[PDB]
Amino acid sequence: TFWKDETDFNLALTSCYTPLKNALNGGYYGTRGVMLRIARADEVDFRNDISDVYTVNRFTNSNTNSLTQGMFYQFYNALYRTNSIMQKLEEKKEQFSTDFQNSVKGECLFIRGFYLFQLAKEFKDAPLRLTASQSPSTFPLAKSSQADIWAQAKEDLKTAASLLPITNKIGKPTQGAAYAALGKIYVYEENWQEAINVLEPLTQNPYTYKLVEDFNWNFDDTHENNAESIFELLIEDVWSNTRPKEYAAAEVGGWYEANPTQQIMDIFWKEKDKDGNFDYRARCSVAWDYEGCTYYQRPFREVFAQDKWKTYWILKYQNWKTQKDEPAPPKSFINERAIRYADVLLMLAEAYMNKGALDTSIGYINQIRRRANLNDYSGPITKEGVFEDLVHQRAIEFFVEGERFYDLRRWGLLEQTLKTCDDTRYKNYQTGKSDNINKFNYFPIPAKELDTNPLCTPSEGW
Ligand SMILES: [Ca+2]
Ligand SMILES: [Ca+2]
Ligand SMILES: [Ca+2]
Ligand SMILES: [Ca+2]
Ligand SMILES: [Cl-]
Ligand SMILES: [Cl-]
Ligand SMILES: [Cl-]
Ligand SMILES: [Cl-]
Ligand SMILES: [Cl-]
Ligand SMILES: [Cl-]
Ligand SMILES: [Cl-]
Repeated sequence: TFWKDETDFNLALTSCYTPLKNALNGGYYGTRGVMLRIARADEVDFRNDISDVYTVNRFTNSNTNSLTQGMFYQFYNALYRTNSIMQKLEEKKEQFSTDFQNSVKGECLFIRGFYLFQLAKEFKDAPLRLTASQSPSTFPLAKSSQADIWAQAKEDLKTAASLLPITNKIGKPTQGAAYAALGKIYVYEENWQEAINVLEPLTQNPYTYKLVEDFNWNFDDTHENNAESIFELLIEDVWSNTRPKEYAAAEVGGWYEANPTQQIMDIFWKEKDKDGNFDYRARCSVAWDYEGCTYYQRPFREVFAQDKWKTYWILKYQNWKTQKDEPAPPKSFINERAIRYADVLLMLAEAYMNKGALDTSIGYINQIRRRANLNDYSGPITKEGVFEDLVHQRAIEFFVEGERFYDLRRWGLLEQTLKTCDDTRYKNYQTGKSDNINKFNYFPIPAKELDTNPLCTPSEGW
């Protein structure tokens, strides 16, 4: 049996990240999870191949969607694992040094808090399981509110931050990762003072976080664990199906599953850089018909026939400059950067703007602008001005990193942003409007859960 020594507990901990890596069943950072995360904003249109993603993209999904179901249950698999470790550690604490106990608890609570965050971010109100039975329990359990789930997540992440080291092996959390995750929960709750409290210190000694000079190093193989990295996942490192082939054009052997919308391209192109060129972030994120655009190591206009010169293609997290194709199986893996320092800077910008330190906020925005070789912020020194560029910089900075939908949602900008993006998607989205909510703002509790758990009420609007 297991649980015998420090090595066994360390192996258990590593296994708690596996549900984030799951490819086909809704693991959060696996290919299908990524699709669900990017599908609902104005970033991309999906083709109608992977039906459960297409319905999500189009706002026609139901509470039987197998992929959103899978996402739900992956979260609970991970919770079961983290709860089990906590229980086993308590049971066996007498054989472990207090230092080892602290290391395990710190990591385990980081992991539990991160998953709890995502659970209530995606499903709003949901059953809150903080104990693990011998088997994952199918006993009935009424939902907890988003606030209560996030309360647990904050408690976990506070304790984690206090116990974790300033540096760690790649894929293992640091105190900075715990603080940054905690800060994000404060941002989502509009607790601006506490966001500032936990995030501002991350910009100072003894931390070493910095924006990398080359934005693209955040999304490559060779600069994994770079100086901007806060927490990264090694997806291939796991009680074949990877991201880049999905988004590459048929012309280079891919499955062309999604393309950037006109609206998102308009956002990328709006403001040119100090030298008059397109924002380097846009040039790292999408391929389109501009002079010198390359795609899989050929000129754009040579890869694509003339009738396709007006199309748009995703580059972020693709092998678009290291390779000429996307073979299957993949030759290498590009870690998912779950948290990076740009996130801390833009979260501070947002917190300071909302609290009323506009100059401070602008300073943080300008760090982001300067890395991208843009002029500094030139909008009015007002909350509304600074908010307009916050939104704009986040859209460009975190394209297809799974932020845009949740951002638009929490800001109350989603409805108007979909309105300008596509008439039919907007029409479908508006069918979800009832009372003062929209049912499409969160994935519904799956039909399977409502059937198996009679104390669970359906999601509002569903
Ligand atoms: Ca199905
Ligand atoms: Ca520490
Ligand atoms: Ca790698
Ligand atoms: Ca439009
Ligand atoms: Cl449709
Ligand atoms: Cl569906
Ligand atoms: Cl390492
Ligand atoms: Cl490393
Ligand atoms: Cl506040
Ligand atoms: Cl296109
Ligand atoms: Cl909205």
